Amino acid sequence: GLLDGKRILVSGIITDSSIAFHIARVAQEQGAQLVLTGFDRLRLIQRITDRLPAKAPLLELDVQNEEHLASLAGRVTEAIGAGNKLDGVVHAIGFMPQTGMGINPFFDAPYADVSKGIHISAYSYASMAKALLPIMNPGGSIVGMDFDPSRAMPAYNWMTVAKSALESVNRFVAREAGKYGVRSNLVAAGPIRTAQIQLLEEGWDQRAPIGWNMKDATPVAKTVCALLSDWLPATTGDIIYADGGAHTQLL
Amino acid sequence: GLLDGKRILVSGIITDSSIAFHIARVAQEQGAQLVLTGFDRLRLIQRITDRLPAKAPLLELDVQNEEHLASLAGRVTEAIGAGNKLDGVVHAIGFMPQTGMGINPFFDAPYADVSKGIHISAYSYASMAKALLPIMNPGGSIVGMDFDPSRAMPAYNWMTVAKSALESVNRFVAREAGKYGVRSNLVAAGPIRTLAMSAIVGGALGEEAGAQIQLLEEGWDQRAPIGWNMKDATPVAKTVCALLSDWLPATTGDIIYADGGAHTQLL
Amino acid sequence: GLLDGKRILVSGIITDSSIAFHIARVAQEQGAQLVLTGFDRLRLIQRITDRLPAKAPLLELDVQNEEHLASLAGRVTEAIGAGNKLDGVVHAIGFMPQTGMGINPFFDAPYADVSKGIHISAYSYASMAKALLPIMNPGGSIVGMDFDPSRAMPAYNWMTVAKSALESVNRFVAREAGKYGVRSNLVAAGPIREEAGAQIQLLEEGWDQRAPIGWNMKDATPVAKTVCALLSDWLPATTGDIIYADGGAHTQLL
Amino acid sequence: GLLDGKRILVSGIITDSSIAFHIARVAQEQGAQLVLTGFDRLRLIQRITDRLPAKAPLLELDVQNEEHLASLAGRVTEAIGAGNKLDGVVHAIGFMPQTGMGINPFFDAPYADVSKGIHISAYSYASMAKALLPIMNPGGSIVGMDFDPSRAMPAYNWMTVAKSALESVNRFVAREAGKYGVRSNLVAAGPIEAGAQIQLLEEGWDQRAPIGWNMKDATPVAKTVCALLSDWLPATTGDIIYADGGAHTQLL
Ligand SMILES: CC/C(C)=C1\OC(=O)[C@H](C)[C@H](O)[C@H](Cc2cccnc2)NC(=O)[C@@H](NC(=O)c2ncccc2O)[C@@H](C)OC1=O
Ligand SMILES: CC/C(C)=C1\OC(=O)[C@H](C)[C@H](O)[C@H](Cc2cccnc2)NC(=O)[C@@H](NC(=O)c2ncccc2O)[C@@H](C)OC1=O
Ligand SMILES: CC/C(C)=C1\OC(=O)[C@H](C)[C@H](O)[C@H](Cc2cccnc2)NC(=O)[C@@H](NC(=O)c2ncccc2O)[C@@H](C)OC1=O
Ligand SMILES: CC/C(C)=C1\OC(=O)[C@H](C)[C@H](O)[C@H](Cc2cccnc2)NC(=O)[C@@H](NC(=O)c2ncccc2O)[C@@H](C)OC1=O
Repeated sequence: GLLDGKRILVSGIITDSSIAFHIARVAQEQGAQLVLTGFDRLRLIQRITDRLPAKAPLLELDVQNEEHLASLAGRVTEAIGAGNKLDGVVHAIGFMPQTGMGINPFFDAPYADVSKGIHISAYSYASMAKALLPIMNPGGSIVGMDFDPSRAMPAYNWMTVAKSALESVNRFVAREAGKYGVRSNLVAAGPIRTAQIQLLEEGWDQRAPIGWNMKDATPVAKTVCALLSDWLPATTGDIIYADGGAHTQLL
Repeated sequence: GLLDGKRILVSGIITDSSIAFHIARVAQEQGAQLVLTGFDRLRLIQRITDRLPAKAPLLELDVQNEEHLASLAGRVTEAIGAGNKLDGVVHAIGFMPQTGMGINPFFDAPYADVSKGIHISAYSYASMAKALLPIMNPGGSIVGMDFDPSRAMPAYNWMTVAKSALESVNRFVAREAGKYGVRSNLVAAGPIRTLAMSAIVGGALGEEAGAQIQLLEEGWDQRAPIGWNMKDATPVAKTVCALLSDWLPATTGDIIYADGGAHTQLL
Repeated sequence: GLLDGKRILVSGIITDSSIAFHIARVAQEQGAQLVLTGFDRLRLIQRITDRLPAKAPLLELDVQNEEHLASLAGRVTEAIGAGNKLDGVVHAIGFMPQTGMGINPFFDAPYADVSKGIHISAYSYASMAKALLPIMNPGGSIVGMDFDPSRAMPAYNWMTVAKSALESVNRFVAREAGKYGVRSNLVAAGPIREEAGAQIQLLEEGWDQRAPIGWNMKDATPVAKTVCALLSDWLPATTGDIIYADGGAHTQLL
Repeated sequence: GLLDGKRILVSGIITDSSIAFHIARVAQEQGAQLVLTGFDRLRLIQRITDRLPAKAPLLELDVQNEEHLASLAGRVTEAIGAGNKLDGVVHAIGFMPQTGMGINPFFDAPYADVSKGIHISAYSYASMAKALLPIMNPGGSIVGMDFDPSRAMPAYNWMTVAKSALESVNRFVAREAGKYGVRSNLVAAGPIEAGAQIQLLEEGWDQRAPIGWNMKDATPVAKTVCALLSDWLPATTGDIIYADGGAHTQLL
C-alpha cells in the first residue's frame, strides 16, 4: 500500500462523486486509517461516508467556527489514539456565494460575500494547519485543492481571487509546517462536473495533450494520494497540476 | 509634457515622502491636472498637498464607505468640468493590521483583521474602478501599487496574501476597463523606507524584526543588477507616470516591476 | 521629445512593414539620433532606410560573424563622435529555419537548423550587448523582441524554444549591463501580420478576443511605442524583465 | 511495488553517487525492469551498474549520434522482447563545457560550446522522445532533469539558458507524447571566487527551503522521479515538479 499505516484527516465530503470522497476512497484502498470532517448536515454526510471501503470516525468541523478550531486536535486524538498522531491532512473545502461567481458581474459582488469566500476557501487552510500541526508526525503532508488562478477567465471571477490568496497562504503554511517537518502543497485540478461553462470545459480537453475528463475525479484523487505518500518528500509550498497538462498549452 | 492635458485622480496621500505624493509631484511636472483623495483628516491632508508644484482639488473618500464610492464620479466631474473626463486613476491605498504583518505569527492573525486588509488593499481597487470607469476617457489608465507576492518572505505574512488577491483583482478589472478602452496595471516596487520602515529598522518592533527587514533590504540591493535605493521613491513614481502616458498602450492586466530587476535574480 | 538627444542603435531593418522599422520611425519623431545595421543586402536596405523621417548612418552587421562583432563600438563611435556614446540599443533580429517552425513536425527539425535559430535569436542578444556595453552611457537601455514562450502553441515549435532561451539570456545580460548602469529588457508582442492557414487564423482571432483592450495584427505602432518607453528614462527601475505589449491577452484564459 | 511490472529506460549513468544511479536503484526496489544507456566509457558504466540491486541490459547511446538515435528503438525491443513495450523513459543527460559555466564570464563563452550544451541538455530530450515514443505503452512516462532557470544566478550562466530551452522542449514533447497517451515532465532539483559563490548558493538553499535541503542526499529527488514514473501522477504533463525542499517558493 502507498499510504500503509498512515492516519489522514479528510475534510469537506458532501457527495459520493466529489474529489474529497474519492481521495478518501483511494487512501483507504492504499491502507490509510482515516478521520473524516463534516460541515453541517452530519446525518446526510454519514450516509455518504458509509459507501467508503473501510470505517472512519466522523467529526464536526465548521471552518468558520472558532470553538470548532483548537478542539480540532483533542477530538482527533480521541478518535485515533492517545499516543498516535496524524500523517496527512486533506483540505477539500472551497466556497464562494453566487454574487461572487457565475452570471453576476465582477463589480456587482458585495465585499461581505467575497469575504465569506476568502474565509472558507483561503484563510481556512491556515486555520486547519494551525489546529492540526501540533498533532502531526515529521514527514507529514497537508494537501489543499486549487484551480489555476494565474490568468483571468469568465464566470470564475471572485473565486479566482480566493484561489490566488490560497496559493499565497500555502507558501506561508509551508514555513510553519516545515518546523514540524511537514509538507504543505496544493493540487490544481481541471474542470470537474459538479454555455460559458461548456466553452471552458471543451477548451481544457483540446489544450490538454493527454486529454481531460470532466466526469472523472480519480486522476486528481490519485495526485493528492501521491502527495500524501513519502514519494514527494522534497516538495513544499508548491502547486502540483492535475489538469491533463492544459496550463502549459496555449492552444 | 509626458502627461500633458491629462486629468488624473491620485488616492492615498498621507505624507510628503510617500510614493503617492511623488506620483502627483512628477505628474504635475509633466503637465497633468490632478484631483486628490482624502481619508479622514481632510484639513491635515490638504495642508500636505499644498507642498505639490500645482493646485489640485481635494475630495473625501473612505474606500470602506459605500456612500463615498456612490457619491464619486459626480464629485470628480464637478471639480474638473461638466464635459471633461478622467484620463488616469492612481490607486495608492494599502493596509494590513499588525496582527497580520510584522513580529506576530502567521497563524495568530484573526480573520476580522486580515479581512480588513484584503478590503482596503485588494477589493478597494475593484471598487475605485467601478466608481471611476463611467467618467473615464478611451485610452485611459488605472494604476495600482504592488509588492511581488510570488514568493513567501518573513514579516510580510498576510499582506503577501492581500497582494496576491490584488494581482488577481487587477486581471479582472482589466476585463471591465477594456470595455471603456481603459488599461489596468500594477506597479511592483522594491522596499521603500517609509515612517514605519524607519521605526522597524531603529528597533521599534524588536531586535529580531530589526534584523529581518535589514536582511531583506540589503539582499534587494545585492540582487538588483542596477541596484536599489530604499530612500528614493522617484524611480517607482516615474514608472507609474509611464503607465499613465500613451507610451504603454498595449499593456493591461499586467504587473510592471520597478524593483531594480531583483525579482529576475536569485543571487 | 521622449527620446530627445539620445543615440540609439537599431538592428534588423530589412522591410518597411517591420516593427524594427517602426521603432526607428517613432524614435526619430521623439528626437533620437539613430545608427542602423543591416544583415547582407545593404544596397537594398539603404533604399528602405531612406523612408525614415531623419538621416541615420548604415553599418554592416552579420550577427553570426565574430569579426563584425569585434569591429562594433569602434565603427559606431566613428559614426556618432569621438567623445559621444550610445544611450540605447534595439535588438530586432529573430530567425528560425522552416524545419524548426511552421507545418514541419517538432521532431523532424534537425539540430543544425535549430542551432542556427538559437544563435540568431537568443545568443546574438548577449553578443550585441558584449560589443556595445563599453560604448554605452549610464542610465542606458538594451531592448530585445520576444513572443510569450511560457506556454506551447502550434506552428511556433522551435522558435518558442529560441524565445525561452532569449528570456534566460536577457536575465544574464542585465547582470553585465547593471555594472555599466544600463537596463536590459524584452518586449513580448502579440501576433503581427490550408492546415497552417487555419492555425495562424485561430491564433490571431483568439488573441483579439482574449485581449481586454483588443489587438490589431495590422498595427505595429503600439509595440514600437512600448520599445520607445523602455528606451526613455520613464522606466529606470526595470531590468531583466519582459514588458508585454499584447493587449493583455497573456493574463487572460478566455 | 510502486513500479511493479514496468519497463523503464534509464540514461546517463556514469557514477555511483549520481541521481541517475539512484533513480535506477529505487526503480529496481519498486519492481521495475530496466534498460540502461551508456555514452562512451562502457567499461566504467558496467562497473557502476553492477552495484545495482537487479540485472539490466546496457545499450550504447551517444545522444549526439544520428545512427544511435535511429537504431535505438530496435535495440531496446531486442533487450526486453519482440512483443513487449516501454512504460517509462528517464532522460538524465545534462552537459555544458566550462567556457559556458563556472568562473568564465557569460560573454566569453563561444557559440560552438554553448551549442554543444543545448544539443546534449535540451535538444536530446526531443531526440530521445522521437526514438522511444513508437515503442512506449499508453499511460507511459518520459522524465527529464532540470534546475530552476526562472531566475539568473552566478556561475550556472549558459547552463541556465540550456535549462530554459529544456522547459520549452518539454512542453512540446508533451504534445507529441500525448498522441501515444504518454506523459512528459521535468524534475527541478536543488543543488547536488569559484567556491565563494557555490557555497553562498548551497547555504542559502537550505535556509530558504522550509523542510531544509541536503546537498549530499540524492534519494529524495530519485523518489520524485519514481513518483512521476508511476500511475500516481496520471494527469500531469508538460509540467515541472520541484524537488528542491520548497526553496523556489521562498524569497528568504
Ligand atoms: C464556473 C463557476 C463555478 C460555479 C464553479 O467553478 C467551476 O466549476 C470550475 C470551472 C472548476 O470546475 C473547479 C474545479 C475544481 C474542483 C475542486 C477543487 N478545485 C477546483 N471547481 C471549483 O472551483 C468548485 N470548488 C469546490 O467546490 C472545491 N471543492 C473541494 C476543494 C476545493 C474547492 O474549491 C466551485 C467553487 O466552483 C464552481 O462550482
Ligand atoms: C513586512 C514589513 C512591513 C511592516 C511592511 O512592508 C514593507 O515595508 C515592504 C517590505 C515594502 O517596503 C513595501 C514597499 C511598497 C510601498 C508601496 C507599494 N509597493 C511597495 N511596503 C508596502 O507595501 C506597505 N504598504 C504601503 O505603504 C502601500 N502604499 C501605497 C499603495 C499600496 C501599498 O501597499 C506596507 C505593507 O509595508 C509595511 O508596513
Ligand atoms: C508560427 C507562425 C510563424 C510562421 C511565425 O510566427 C508568428 O507570426 C508569431 C505567431 C507572431 O506573429 C510573432 C510576432 C512578433 C514579431 C516580432 C517580435 N515579437 C513578436 N512573430 C515572430 O515571432 C516572428 N519574428 C520576428 O519577425 C522577429 N522580429 C524581430 C525580433 C525578433 C523576432 O523574433 C517570426 C518568428 O514569426 C513567424 O515566422
Ligand atoms: C556550480 C556550477 C556547476 C559547475 C554546476 O552546477 C551545479 O552543480 C548546480 C549548482 C546543481 O548542483 C545542479 C543540480 C541538478 C542535478 C541534476 C539535474 N538537474 C539539476 N546540477 C546540474 O545542473 C548539473 N547537471 C547534471 O548533473 C544533470 N544530470 C542529469 C540530467 C540533467 C543534468 O543537467 C551540472 C550542469 O552542474 C554543474 O556542473
